[PDB]
Amino acid sequence: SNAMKKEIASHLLEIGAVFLQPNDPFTWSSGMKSPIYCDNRLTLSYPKVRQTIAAGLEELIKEHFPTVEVIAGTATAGIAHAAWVSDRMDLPMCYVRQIEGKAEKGQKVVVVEDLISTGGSAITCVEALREAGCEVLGIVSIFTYELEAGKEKLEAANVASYSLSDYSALTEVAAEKGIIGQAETKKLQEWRKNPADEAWITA
Amino acid sequence: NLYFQSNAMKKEIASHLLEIGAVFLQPNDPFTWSSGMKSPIYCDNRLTLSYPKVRQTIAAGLEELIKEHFPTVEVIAGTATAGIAHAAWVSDRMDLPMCYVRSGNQIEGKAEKGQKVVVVEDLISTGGSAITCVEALREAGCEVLGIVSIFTYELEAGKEKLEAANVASYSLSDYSALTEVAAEKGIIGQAETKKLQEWRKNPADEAWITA
Ligand SMILES: O=P(O)(O)OC[C@H]1O[C@H](OP(=O)(O)OP(=O)(O)O)[C@H](O)[C@@H]1O
Ligand SMILES: O=P(O)(O)OC[C@H]1O[C@H](OP(=O)(O)OP(=O)(O)O)[C@H](O)[C@@H]1O
Repeated sequence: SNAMKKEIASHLLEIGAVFLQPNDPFTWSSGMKSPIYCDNRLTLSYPKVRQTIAAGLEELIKEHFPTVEVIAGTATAGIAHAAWVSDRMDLPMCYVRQIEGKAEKGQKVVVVEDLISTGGSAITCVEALREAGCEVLGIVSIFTYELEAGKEKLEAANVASYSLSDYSALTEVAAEKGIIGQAETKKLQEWRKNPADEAWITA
Repeated sequence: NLYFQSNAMKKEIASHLLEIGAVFLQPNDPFTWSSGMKSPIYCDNRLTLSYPKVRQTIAAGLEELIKEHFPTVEVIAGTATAGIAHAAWVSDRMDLPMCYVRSGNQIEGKAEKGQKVVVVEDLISTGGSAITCVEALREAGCEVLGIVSIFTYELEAGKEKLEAANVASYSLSDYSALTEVAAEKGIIGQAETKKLQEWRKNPADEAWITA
């Protein structure tokens, strides 16, 4: 499965959907400094890459949530991916902003997200599905930053989450290719453990 | 011949929208939109997403309109949020890049200078969303070939804006075809036909209710 995480991570680097600048930090909209930037909306503009991703998400759904009956996407980024997955699996689709498209009582649903950072969008979306009477099998996403605050929320909501690729696999990949060195690898590992703390900047 | 092909498709699609509850016609029991206005028609195309056979027929349909009217297309743009899924299906059948426009950045996904773009919408009522979305694309330096949508109410105020913006718009189905279909099924008759025609000409005016 790590082969897949590494392949997908390579694809995100290749198209500019993920970047790594531990020595020249980004500043998210939150105001927080970060060594990573991820814009998975770019995957939409690359036909071969988005089809690989959909194939990837279909595979995760079959191994972890085989009984799925309906696919739900998160407005707005993940709607397109939910569409491609639903099509490859020949399943009904719906989306959450309320809940558009049929999502009837007791149906087994899988949520498709493009990114998990804090987990707020995923949880919000899962809540609505449960509130409408759906059994949410879990979530699949393209990528996750593996932040501890994200894991904690997913646990509090009792939601299983799997991602095509993640921060550690991207990190290992970037180092294999020489995009980053040993020093930059340590700044990256420490940012993940304490993202609120600006120590990592000079680790 | 072209004309029959085109209209057979408008009727098939209209029949599918009625069957799944994506459109309703009640000239003798009017709806009230969120805007406060009374209407003989209600349309929620988001329901198409829950019907795999119907949505594929729609995507095939939109691909066909794009090939006849805008063959040189290079990128597909969907309107947040309803039309993003349809844009996704169309982009895939055509193996083309995709982007979307909101109303984060306004234009998400690559939409580079000089690229020929086609916007995909699910519904055209007043034309405001479409025009907004088209303006952004032109402002970013894209050539907007035109727009394709699943359905349109054929309102005169809508046509006028699309002309002022010099945007060609084609729809998979429309009010008139739905109207002719609804009659074929007995959902309405010839008496209600006049209420429906007048609503289309002057939707703001509640004369149609008792036409
Ligand atoms: O785990 P979180 O901290 O919620 O971050 C993840 C969210 O960020 C992006 O959406 P965003 O709402 O920024 O905009 P969008 O409308 O482009 O999806 C993405 O679609 C995720 O839903
Ligand atoms: O031609 P117009 O008069 O703009 O109306 C057409 C639009 O109305 C709906 O907007 P809404 O924002 O309710 O839909 P959405 O958020 O579900 O995309 C829908 O998105 C259509 O694209």
